[PDB]
Amino acid sequence: LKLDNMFYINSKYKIDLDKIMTKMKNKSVINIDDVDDEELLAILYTSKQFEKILKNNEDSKYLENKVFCSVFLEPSTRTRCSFDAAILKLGSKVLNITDMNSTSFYKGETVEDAFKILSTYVDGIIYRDPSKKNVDIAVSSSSKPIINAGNGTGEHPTQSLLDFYTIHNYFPFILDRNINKKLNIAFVGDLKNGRTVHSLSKLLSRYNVSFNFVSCKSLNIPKDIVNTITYNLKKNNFYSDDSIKYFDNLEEGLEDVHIIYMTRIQKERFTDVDEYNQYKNAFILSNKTLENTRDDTKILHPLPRVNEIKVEVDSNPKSVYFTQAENGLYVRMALLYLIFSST
Amino acid sequence: KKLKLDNMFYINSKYKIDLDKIMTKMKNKSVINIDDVDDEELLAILYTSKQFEKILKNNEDSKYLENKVFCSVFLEPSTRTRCSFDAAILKLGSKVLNITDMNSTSFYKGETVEDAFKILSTYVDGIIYRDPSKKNVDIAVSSSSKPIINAGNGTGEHPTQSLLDFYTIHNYFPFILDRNINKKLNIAFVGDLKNGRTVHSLSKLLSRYNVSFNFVSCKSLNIPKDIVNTITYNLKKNNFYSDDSIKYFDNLEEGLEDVHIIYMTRIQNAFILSNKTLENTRDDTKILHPLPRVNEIKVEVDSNPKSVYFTQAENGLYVRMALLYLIFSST
Amino acid sequence: KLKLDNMFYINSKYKIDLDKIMTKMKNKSVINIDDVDDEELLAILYTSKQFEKILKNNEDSKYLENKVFCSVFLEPSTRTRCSFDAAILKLGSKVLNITDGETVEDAFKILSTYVDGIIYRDPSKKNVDIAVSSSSKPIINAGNGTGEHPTQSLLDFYTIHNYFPFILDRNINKKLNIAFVGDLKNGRTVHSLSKLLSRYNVSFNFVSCKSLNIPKDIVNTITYNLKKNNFYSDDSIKYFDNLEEGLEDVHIIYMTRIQKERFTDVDEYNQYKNAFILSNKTLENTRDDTKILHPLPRVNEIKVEVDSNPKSVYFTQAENGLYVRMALLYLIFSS
Repeated sequence: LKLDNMFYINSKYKIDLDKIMTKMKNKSVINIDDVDDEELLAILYTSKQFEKILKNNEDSKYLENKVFCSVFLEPSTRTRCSFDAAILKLGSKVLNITDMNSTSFYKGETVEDAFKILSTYVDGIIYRDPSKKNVDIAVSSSSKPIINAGNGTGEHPTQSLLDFYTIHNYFPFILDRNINKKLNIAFVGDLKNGRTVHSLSKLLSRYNVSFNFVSCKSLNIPKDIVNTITYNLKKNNFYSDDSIKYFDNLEEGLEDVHIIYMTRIQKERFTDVDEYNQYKNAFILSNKTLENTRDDTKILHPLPRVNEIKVEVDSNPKSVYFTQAENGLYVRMALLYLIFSST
Repeated sequence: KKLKLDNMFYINSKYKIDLDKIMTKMKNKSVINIDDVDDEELLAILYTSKQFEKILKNNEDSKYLENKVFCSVFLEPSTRTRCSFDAAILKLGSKVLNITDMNSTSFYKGETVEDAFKILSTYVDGIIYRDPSKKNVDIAVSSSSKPIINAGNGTGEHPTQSLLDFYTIHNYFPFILDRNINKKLNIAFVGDLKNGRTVHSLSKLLSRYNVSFNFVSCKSLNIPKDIVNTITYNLKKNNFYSDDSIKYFDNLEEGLEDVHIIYMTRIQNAFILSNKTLENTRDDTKILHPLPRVNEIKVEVDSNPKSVYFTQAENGLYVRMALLYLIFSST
Repeated sequence: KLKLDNMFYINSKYKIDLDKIMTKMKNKSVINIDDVDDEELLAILYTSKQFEKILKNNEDSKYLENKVFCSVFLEPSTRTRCSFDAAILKLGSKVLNITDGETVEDAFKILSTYVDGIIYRDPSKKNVDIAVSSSSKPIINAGNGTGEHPTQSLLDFYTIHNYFPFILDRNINKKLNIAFVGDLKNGRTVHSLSKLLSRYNVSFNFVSCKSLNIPKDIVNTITYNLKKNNFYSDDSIKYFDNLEEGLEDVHIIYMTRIQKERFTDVDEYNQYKNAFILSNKTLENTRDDTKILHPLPRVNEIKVEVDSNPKSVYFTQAENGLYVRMALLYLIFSS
C-alpha cells in the first residue's frame, strides 16, 4: 500500500509508513490519547489513500485473512456497520455479537474471562458497551487488540479520528500548529454526555484551536475535559483567556467559528421530563441561524440527529455531516490496516 | 466472471429478443414492485435463474458476483426470505452485512429512514430491505444512492416471491410465456385471498399472460376488487379476457377442477388440501404454497407428486441469485 | 487435501487406515457422542492437532472453501456459537446465523436446500432429532435438551489427550485417573465425557455433595464400558465428599459449573455453590502433572489465582474447541 494521493505528496510532514506501522502493530485504541502526532498523520494519509482507491474502484483488499470480533452491547448504525464494511472491503472477516444488554452477555461470566476466551478465536476486537469501565477490563484480559467503539459517556476515539479527517479536509492548517492560523469550533448540545465531543475536543486541543461550548446548564462540558483542553493548549502556547468560551445560545456561540459541531440531546440520560423537553428544543440549527456564520463555516454532526438540525440545512453547502459519515469508512479502513497488517 | 446462458441461440429465436442486451440494461435497477419487471426483464430473470439452478446442481462454480458487499435490512422478523437472500449473496461469492431488527440499530434513538439509508448506501453496493411499513421502502429508495431489492413490505409487494412463484409455474408449464391463444394456464388460488398479498401480486403478474383464475374462498375472504380490475385490465390488453376468465367458488371439489396450478395461502378450514381432494384434479396439476403452512395442506400431500411447494421454496435461491447478478454485476 | 503428521506411524500403532476413516466420515451427522466410534475419534483427534499446528505457524488454514453453513442457535451461546463460526471462517467457508408456527420438519427441509450443512443448538430434546431426519444435509449438534453436546466432549478429550496421550492406548499399564468435581447430577458435560473416557483405561473419582452425586445410569454405562475392555476393578470408581481425598493421585481435575437455574430457589443453590472451591492450597496435594479443566463459564468454583498455576488449562481447553470444530467440519463436509 503506497501513499500516492494528492494530500500526502503536497504535505510538508512526510512520513515513514513502515516505521509507523511497526510502532502501530497490535495497538489498542481505547482513548484518543492512545494515538500520537505521527500516528494521526499516518491515519490521515492512509485514510486518503483508501478514499482514493474506493472512489476510483480499485482493489481495496489490503488486509486479508484476519478475523475480527465486533461486540456491540448497545445500539449502533454508523459505527457498527462501518467497521464491518471496512473489515469486509479490506478482505477480512468479522464475527458479530450484537446483544442489547451488557447484563445478558456477562450472564454470570466475568468480563475478564469473556475477553480471555473470545480473544483466542480472533485477531482483534471492536467493542461498544454503555459502560465506561468495561473496555478497560477487556483490554487487560484480552490477548488481542481492542478498538473502543464508544464506552458509555467516556470516549469514541474513532469518531474523533473521522471527525478530524473531515475537518482537515476543509481546514488543512489545523495540522500546522501555526500561531497565526487558529481554528475556531463551536460544540453544541450534549457536552456532558457526548463521548464524541469528549474525544474530539481533547484531540483538537493538541492543535491551535479555540472552543465555543454551547450548552444549557445540566449538559455543560465536564470540568475534567476543560482541564484537559486547557493543559493541552498551554503545552503549545495556544492558550489565552479567549481559548474557551461558554454560551447558552446559538446566535452568540456560532459567531466566527469555522466548524459547528452539532450533537443529540441524549433523551436516555434525562430523568426530568420537562427538563428534557426544554433542553431538546434549545439549539436548533436552521438556515436562518446560519445567516451570520462565516462563509467558510462547516457543519458536523456525529449522528444520528433527531430535531437539532432542520432538514433544509442538508441543502445548504455548509452542511457536511453526510460526507463526515462517509469518511468513517475510509478512516476505519486505515486504522485497521495500520494496526493489524502483517510484518 | 461473465455468466453464459446455455442455449442462448434458441431462447433468442423463440421469444424474439437479445438476452445479452436485456441483461446488460438491468444493471442498477431497483426492484420494488412486480410492475418494475417488464416482459423482457422477466425472461432474463427466468433464464438467468435456470442457469444458476444448472450450475449449483452440477456442483459448478457459482461465484459470478465477487467482491460486492450488501446490506440486508430486515425490520420484520423473517426466516426463509432473509436466509434465502443471504445464501444467494454468499453463493455468488459476495459478502453481507445484516440488520435483523430496529433495536440494535440507531432507529432505536429515533433516526429517520431517510438519514439511515443515505448513509448505509455509502458503505455498500446494494441493499435488500424488508419492513412491515407501507412507505419506508419507497423512502429508502429516494434516499439511497444504491439499488435496493424489496424483500417484502406493508403495501403487499414482495416481488421476489412472485418471481420465484412464476419461475416454479413456468418450469412445469412453459407455455405460460408464449401468449398462445391455444394454451391457457388455469390456476386456482385458494384460501385467504383477501389477506394474501402473495396471491394479489402473483395474480397481477400471471394476468399479463394467457391465464385464467379460479378464486376459492369464503365470502369473508374474497379476492379484492382492485385486483380483479387489474387482472381484467391486463388480460384485455393481450385479448385473453372472456367471461370464463375469472371463476369464483366456495369449495375445492368445484374450484380445483381443470386447474394446472393450485396455489394454497396461509390463513393469517373447508379448504384443507388432502390426497382425497386431489383425486379429481388433472394429472399434470402442481400445488404451490408460499410457506409456511400451518394445516391448510396435510403432510400426506408432500408424498403426492403433485406437491411442489418445497421445490418452489428452493427456487427462491436461484431467482435471488439471478436478480443479484443482473442488478449488481460489472461490465 | 489436509495431510496429517505421522499418518503412517499412527496407522501401524492403532491398526487403522486413517485415510479410509476420514473418507467414510463424509456426510456424517454428529449428534451424540456415541455416534463417534474408536476410529472416528482417532481421526478427529489427529485432524484437530494438525489445525492446531497449522494455526500456531500462521499457515494456510483454508481446507474447506466455498461451503455455506447455517448456524441455528435457539438459546443464548457465545463460546460455542463463536467458536463454530470462527472455525468456519478460518476454513474459508461462510456462515448464515440465526440467533433467536412452522413445523421443525418443514423448516429443516427447506433450510437444508440452501446450505451445505447446519450447526444447531436447541434446548429441546426432540427438535434436533427431528431436524436430522428432515434435513437433506449433515447436522452438527451444538447442544440439545438430552444432555448431548458432542464437540464439547471431543474438545475435553482432545485436551486431556494432549497432556496424557496414553489415554488412547488401552494399555493395562497406563491408566488415567480423573476427578470430576461439583454438580455431577446436572453436569451434562460430565455425563458425556465420562461415557467417552470409559472406553479407555480410566479411573474415576466422583467428588460431590450427596444430592449432587453422579447418576446411577452413568456409573452403569461407565462400568459397562470399562468391563468391556477388561479395565474394570472395585477401584475403578470412587466417591468422595471432599476435595483433598478427591484430588489425590488424579491426572485431571474436571470442575463443573454449579448451575443456579437447576435449583428450586437461591437458598438451595447456596447449599452447594461454594462446597468445592479450587485454590492453590487445595492443589498442593495433587500430582505434578495434574491438569485442571473446566468447560466454562466458571463462578467461584476455581479462584482466579489458579489461572496462573501451570496446572490450570481451562483457557487452553476453550481454545481447543476451535481446532476440534475445524477438524470436524473438515471431515464431515470436504470432498
